[PDB]
Amino acid sequence: MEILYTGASESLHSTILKALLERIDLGDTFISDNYTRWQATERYYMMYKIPNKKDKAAIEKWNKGDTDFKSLVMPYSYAQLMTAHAYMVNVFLNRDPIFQTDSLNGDGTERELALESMLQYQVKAGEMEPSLLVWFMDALRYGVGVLGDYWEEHVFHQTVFEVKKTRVVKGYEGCKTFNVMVYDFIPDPRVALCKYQEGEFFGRRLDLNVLDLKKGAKFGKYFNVEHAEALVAASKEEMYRRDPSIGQQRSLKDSTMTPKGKQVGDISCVEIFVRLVPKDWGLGDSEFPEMWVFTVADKKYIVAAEPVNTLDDKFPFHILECEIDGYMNKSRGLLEISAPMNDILTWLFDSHMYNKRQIMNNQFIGDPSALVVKDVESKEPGKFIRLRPIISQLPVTDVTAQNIQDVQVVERNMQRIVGVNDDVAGQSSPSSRRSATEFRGTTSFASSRLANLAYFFSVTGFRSLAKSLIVKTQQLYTVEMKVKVAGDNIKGAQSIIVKPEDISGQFDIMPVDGTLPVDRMAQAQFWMQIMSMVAGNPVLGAEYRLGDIFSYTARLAGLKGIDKMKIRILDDDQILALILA
Amino acid sequence: IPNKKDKAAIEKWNKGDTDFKSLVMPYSYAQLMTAHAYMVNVFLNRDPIFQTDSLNGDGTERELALESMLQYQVKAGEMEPSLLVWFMDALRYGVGVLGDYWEEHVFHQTVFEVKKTRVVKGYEGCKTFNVMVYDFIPDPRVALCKYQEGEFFGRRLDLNVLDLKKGAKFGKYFNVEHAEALVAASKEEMYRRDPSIGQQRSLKDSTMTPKGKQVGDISCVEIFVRLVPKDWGLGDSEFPEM
Amino acid sequence: PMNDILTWLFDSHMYNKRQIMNNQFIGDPSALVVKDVESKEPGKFIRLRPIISQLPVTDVTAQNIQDVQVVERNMQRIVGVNDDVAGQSSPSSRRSATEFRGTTSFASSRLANLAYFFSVTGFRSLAKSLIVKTQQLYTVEMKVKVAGDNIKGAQSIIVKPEDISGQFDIMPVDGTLPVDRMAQAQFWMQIMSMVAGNPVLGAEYRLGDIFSYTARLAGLKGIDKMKIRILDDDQILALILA
Amino acid sequence: PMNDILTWLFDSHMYNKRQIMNNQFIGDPSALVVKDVESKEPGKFIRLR
Repeated sequence: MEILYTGASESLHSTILKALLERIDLGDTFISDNYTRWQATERYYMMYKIPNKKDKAAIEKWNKGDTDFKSLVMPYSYAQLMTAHAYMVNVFLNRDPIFQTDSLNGDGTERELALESMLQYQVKAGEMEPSLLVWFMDALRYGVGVLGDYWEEHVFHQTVFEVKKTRVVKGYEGCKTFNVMVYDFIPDPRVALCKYQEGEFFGRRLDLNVLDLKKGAKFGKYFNVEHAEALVAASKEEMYRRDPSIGQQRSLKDSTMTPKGKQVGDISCVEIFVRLVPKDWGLGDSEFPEMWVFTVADKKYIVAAEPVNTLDDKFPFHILECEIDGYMNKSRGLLEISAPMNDILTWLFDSHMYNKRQIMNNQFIGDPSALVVKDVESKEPGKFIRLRPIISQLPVTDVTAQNIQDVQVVERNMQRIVGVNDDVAGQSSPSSRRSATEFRGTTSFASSRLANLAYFFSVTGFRSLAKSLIVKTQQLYTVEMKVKVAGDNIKGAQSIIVKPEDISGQFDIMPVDGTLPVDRMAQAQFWMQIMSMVAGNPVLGAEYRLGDIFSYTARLAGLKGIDKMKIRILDDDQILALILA
Repeated sequence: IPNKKDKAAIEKWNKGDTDFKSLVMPYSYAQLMTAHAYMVNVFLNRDPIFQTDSLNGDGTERELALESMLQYQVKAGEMEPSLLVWFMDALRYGVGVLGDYWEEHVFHQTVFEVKKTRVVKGYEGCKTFNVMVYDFIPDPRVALCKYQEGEFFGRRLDLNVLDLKKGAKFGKYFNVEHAEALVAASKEEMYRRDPSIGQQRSLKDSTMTPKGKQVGDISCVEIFVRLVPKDWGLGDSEFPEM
Repeated sequence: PMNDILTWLFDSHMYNKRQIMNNQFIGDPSALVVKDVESKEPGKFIRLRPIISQLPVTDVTAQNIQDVQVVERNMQRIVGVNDDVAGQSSPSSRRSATEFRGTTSFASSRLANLAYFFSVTGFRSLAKSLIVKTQQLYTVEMKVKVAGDNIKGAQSIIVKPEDISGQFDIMPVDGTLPVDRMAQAQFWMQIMSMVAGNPVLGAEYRLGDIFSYTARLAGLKGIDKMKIRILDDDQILALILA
Repeated sequence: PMNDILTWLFDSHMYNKRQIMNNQFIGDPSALVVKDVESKEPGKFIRLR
């Protein structure tokens, strides 16, 4: 539907605008509540310390060529954040499938490969893993990770310039994920963040280039641009302090006068997904809840509003939390937990340098009445100063030389609170089994919380990303394009055609994480033994065909060419035709 | 609780100098989480969760089908986050509570080709909802060790007016009419000053919705009782009923 | 309480250290040239004889480490997470007289007993509720979907109405006593291998169904379709004869 | 009974450590400058012997 701004107090436009601004105002309360805490997290990451009084002079000494102390903070706490993130990367990101699946009934077993090939291509060509890296990191730094996905259809125009001709490139189509800032997303206050799905509305901020908006105007997904294009103005309110230069804000030195035309810049916008009853909202006739995606430009205009056609009811958004309480809480990140103990870690060191600063110097005590003076002030291999030994040496002792023992115990206590390398005895000898022999790899052990935390991440959000990814890639792709990308892996039609209700129900397939890895090498070996003994006792060879088994095993092992090595070598469009009915 | 010297320490920290802040040893806090990690590794870290065996052998053939059904249902029902919230509660409060129910998810959607509306079958399967420890109502007479032998079990919950009224057409709700206007209720036992931020929301903020309706939630209580219909008056029988 | 003793002990230590440990001097300023003492340079000669003295400071609470160790050991005694009263001895576990994962990551840590207790009290109840609900409320029209092809025949899926209530021919098991079907597949495989010889054994049983059942049990779940016939889908509902 | 001996001893030990162990000083305040003793800094010179 289309809504057109006109001045009327009563317009679908004015009423929808007022209601959506009321929703956004309610949502911003939760973000405003949590601002400061999150901000502090940043300061610790950067280990920013307020300079001391003694510090300025010291900096000056250096300029003049002299050496002195500068205040620092112990990075011991900073070490666990990054080591824990390195551990997380290995579990999920740096492995081959990255996203991998399994089927229960086995109807799915057939479709399993094609679907993994599609996911592999899509994740590899969508530049998803940089977004992923941030997601894991953000969650760890602050305590909440946010990631959202959307469908991308990239088409652009180009000139060959032979006789001044313009060509259209199809471009890339596939799911793309955009990482969300931790101060722009708007949750629903009433529901705890964890059960975000249940709530009425999820919002986030974004800015749209006027060039992109004009390009999308012809696409039919935008309207009221003819009047909204004149804004080219907005304001940003919540900014963190240490990380960016104030120059990050260019004082809105944005927009660059186009020759022979306007200027090109950006307009602030807010996305909101809502569940609604069209009648009440006035959009349509029906008495049942539905989900629609309105888009609000700044606080005055609406540019796009359309229904939702994807089958899954869930919002296309994914949240991770570090804490495991699971009820309403304020999530706590590792840095905030270790901050007090890090304070003790920093002090002590500091006190120790400062007392060593003030006390430790070689000096003498003596009465200058008797010594010759000129001579004491000289360095040579041997001199005889005159008169008896009146000079004395200063006895100086450092009381705080014992601080090492305190440093060790406080570091051990920080290990106790955070758990990165806490000692649990190393008797974790058995890998165990998941009972199928084809479902285990890289066992390790609990590693205390490190593994357990992982499990938490997997169930809470990674699965969601996948369920969303699999349902979207199984729904929106068309067979005319499904024959592409997934080539030569469609041995039969049953591996592609999916019933419209089947994908909604999620019946014959399910995604699995790398926490329980799937090792198809031993599966290939077991299949190979099965075929080897099926060769004998020709009743077994009468019940099954062998060539298809061999081809399936070869493809599963990763060869992916055997099908191409047959005498016949059928492929290409033959495959689209191959769909029977 | 902060010490008297802690105020001066925090003030000097605002000035930037270094001093002490009072803490507490997390040694006790360590065993809780390590024990929960062990619990997860034993129970919830393996995919099967539930395994099945038979004695007759008639159920031996049913074994594979039944385990496949349980595996699909537990994997698609998002049960394991509820399990994590469960074991932890037991180890935190000493009592863990978890309840299950049957879910039939159906929803409406618009294709918007010629303004058509389609109905999606959705997902059907068991789902478990975790219960907070100050909201569930047991039966005083019977100990929690054999709670199942008790008489009644209760717990609190809130229902969205959008959900309720929708379910009104489902036939499982009535008297929705007089009930709907109330959108205001109280919370008797909020927890520690520490976790929740005072009130995350000051009052039960419902959003004004134009054209003469209101969206929000209404407090509700669920109760399971065993009763004699002839005594209670609902019906004709002498034997107890659930 | 044991955690609290820890907090006092540590705290007293830091607090006493804060108050006293500092490098300071004692001396009579009548004789020393003041300007000189303040300055810091590699070599200085303050003037006159050594009147200055160093403060002797000793920390009495430097011995608190021994007390901290014993109180942590006592907390291990009370909670039992890594208590060594359990001691060291070889696992040697043959809990079940058959192929049921004998041996453990840990034979008993006294953590295990607790687990086992959680299993018996709540996890078996949850499994029973899940199995009875999923065996009752599902309809055959939908039971044919979800698990497909593992339903070899109607003997596998239909269940008498009273049979599910009585819980006769099936029972759930926990992962405390895991079930390892890999060795079961191997033992079945040996059984079939020797059944091949002595053709009376092959006269008493059929071999193809045994091979299919072993392959499905091993987790392949695709042999039903590898076969030449490849029957599936609706055929399965039809494959009923009430 | 043996548990009773196990409990005592510990208790006696904390209680005597409660009463005795604190860092304190002995001195005559007639000669010291007073204001100075009551301060913490990297280096100070209190006056007198």
